[PDB]
Amino acid sequence: ASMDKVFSGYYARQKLLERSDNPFSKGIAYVEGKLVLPSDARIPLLDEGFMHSDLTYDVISVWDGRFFRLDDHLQRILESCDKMRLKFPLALSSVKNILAEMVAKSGIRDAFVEVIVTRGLTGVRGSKPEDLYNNNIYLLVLPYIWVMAPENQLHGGEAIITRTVRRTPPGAFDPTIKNLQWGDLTKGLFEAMDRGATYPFLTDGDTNLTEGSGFNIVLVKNGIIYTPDRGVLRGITRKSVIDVARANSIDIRLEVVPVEQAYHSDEIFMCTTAGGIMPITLLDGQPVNDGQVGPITKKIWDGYWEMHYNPAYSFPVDYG
Amino acid sequence: SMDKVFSGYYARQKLLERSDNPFSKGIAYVEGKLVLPSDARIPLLDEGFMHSDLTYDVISVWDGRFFRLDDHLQRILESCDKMRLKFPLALSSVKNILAEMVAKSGIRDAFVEVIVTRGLTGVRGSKPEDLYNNNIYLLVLPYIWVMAPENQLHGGEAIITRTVRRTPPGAFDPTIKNLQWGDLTKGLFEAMDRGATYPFLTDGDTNLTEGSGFNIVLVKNGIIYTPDRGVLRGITRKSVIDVARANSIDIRLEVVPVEQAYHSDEIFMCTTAGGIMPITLLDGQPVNDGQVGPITKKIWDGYWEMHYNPAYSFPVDYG
Ligand SMILES: *Cc1c(COP(=O)(O)O)cnc(C)c1O
Ligand SMILES: [Cl-]
Ligand SMILES: [Cl-]
Ligand SMILES: [Cl-]
Ligand SMILES: [K+]
Ligand SMILES: [K+]
Ligand SMILES: [K+]
Ligand SMILES: [K+]
Ligand code: NA
Ligand code: NA
Repeated sequence: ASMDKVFSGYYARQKLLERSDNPFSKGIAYVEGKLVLPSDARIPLLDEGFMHSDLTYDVISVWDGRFFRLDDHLQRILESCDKMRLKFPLALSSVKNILAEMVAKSGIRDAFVEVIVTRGLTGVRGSKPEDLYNNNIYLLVLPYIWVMAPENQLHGGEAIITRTVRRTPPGAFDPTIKNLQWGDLTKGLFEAMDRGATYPFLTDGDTNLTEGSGFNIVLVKNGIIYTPDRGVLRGITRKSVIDVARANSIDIRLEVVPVEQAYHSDEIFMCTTAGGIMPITLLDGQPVNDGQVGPITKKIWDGYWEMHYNPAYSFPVDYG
Repeated sequence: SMDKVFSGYYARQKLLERSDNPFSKGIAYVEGKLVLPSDARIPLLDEGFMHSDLTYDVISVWDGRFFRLDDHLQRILESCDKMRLKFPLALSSVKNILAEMVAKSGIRDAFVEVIVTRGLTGVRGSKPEDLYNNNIYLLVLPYIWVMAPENQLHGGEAIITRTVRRTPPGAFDPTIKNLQWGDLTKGLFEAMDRGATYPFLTDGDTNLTEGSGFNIVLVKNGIIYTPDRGVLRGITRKSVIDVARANSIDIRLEVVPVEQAYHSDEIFMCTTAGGIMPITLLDGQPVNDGQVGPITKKIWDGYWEMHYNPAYSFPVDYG
């Protein structure tokens, strides 16, 4: 649907949420079998998710009371756990039920839902593999988080190609495993600050684009969509962009994307669960094309938000 | 001598193991309170967890003496500056608290960890001025060994990793000591899979870097070699350089090709959590004659001697 329809609905739902006297309207967490306010939630100091960031995670959205692509996200964090040699510690059916219960209890209709699986209390260094499967899980539901605020999506945002940092390469850490080892991405955020921009686009140092601080990067040139095929998370928002492109008969190329190409793009946008489809209209301080949000970006934008109401991709939470 | 130094540790350990003090198992300092490390808790929303947005350092106490504490605290300050963190206590205060914790525990041989995190406000969408309410956690445990003492007589088994390479400096500055161990942890598993213990990571560009919590040192034709870049500037490594200089042994901090590991006369690792740790098997083959070598032994001896030298150590008052 259109930006104005999507956002006006969000604003109405928010304003209602903000008037709520339910303390869980600010979020809810599940830690050691108990529901607690996120500010009160605590984890063991000795959890290896803290002591060596030895964890994977995933993030799902709820929009207008509808979970979006929950099955796809759960499959992804099962794959991440397998790649990490972590045993996912709950039945999938159990996690699905608990997450829906959390969202319902909060009353939050537009939510950010985070699932974290850590190595647990026994570190890898000095352990037998069979002693490394008592793994911990933490669940968190918050009001929907925007990597680009609604008001900013109308006009687009300001990016830089980073020059003080490059993406951690796959031979150091497999970027298809969604992880919280953000040392490169965090530095990119600071570089953007220092350079008067907001969004860092990290290279691989070998002249190609990868991803940013919590989003994939998409270029549009001569009617074709391009996005990096390696060095990045296989985003489910990106997956959804591919679906919308198919529905619209727009060619999309998953391939190596040289940095040079960003400087001649007709359109650029970022994509992620925490915000959706986020246009970029300034790059390294200069306009991207004419400086306007472009027509293919808008088609993708509208189709992406329509998927949030499509029963093939979403289901409603029962708030009771 | 591996006899004198270890035998003392074993006696001190045996005494500690019979202690009735609850803190003989360790002690932590969290939000101004002393608690057992198993009971210690951190906020879920701390960015040290939520984005591993932190630095840390580790200091030892050996035989009741802090080793090179001031060097470690200087390093932590440098790591905080590089990370844009504001170290949240006076150095005098942290020194006093750490000594108080060690004394309260009764532990004579200790692993002491200091962690500084970004705190509760994440970097994205934040003004820099709002990112300086940074958190600190302190932890004292019984001394941890990356190579157990009895194993140091024999040496350990290393591999040059082939499924992982070290995070490059352009992705994260390895001179900032950090807990983003994704490469190092995978190296530990690779070593497991290959029937070894210690992973030596490359840079992918044919040179050695460091391993999973230690620096790498080669010895060839009487000269010591260790990587200059891509690694933490270890304080154990610093101490190796001091001992080499005291013994008139040539030590070169330079790029060290992987190839050279396959021809070394001796190899050892170095770290606070274990000291000087010989490697006598590499990729399943003996290093030289498969014996702990003479230069390694001289470095080991000198390293432990420094723990009693007032220039490098001071005694904790256990009251
Ligand atoms: C989560 C994330 C993305 C986007 O993933 P989605 O599956 O679209 O939410 C992109 N890059 C990085 C580094 C991420 O952590
Ligand atoms: Cl998930
Ligand atoms: Cl620190
Ligand atoms: Cl320190
Ligand atoms: K997982
Ligand atoms: K698994
Ligand atoms: K620090
Ligand atoms: K600082
Ligand atoms: Na991520
Ligand atoms: Na480290």
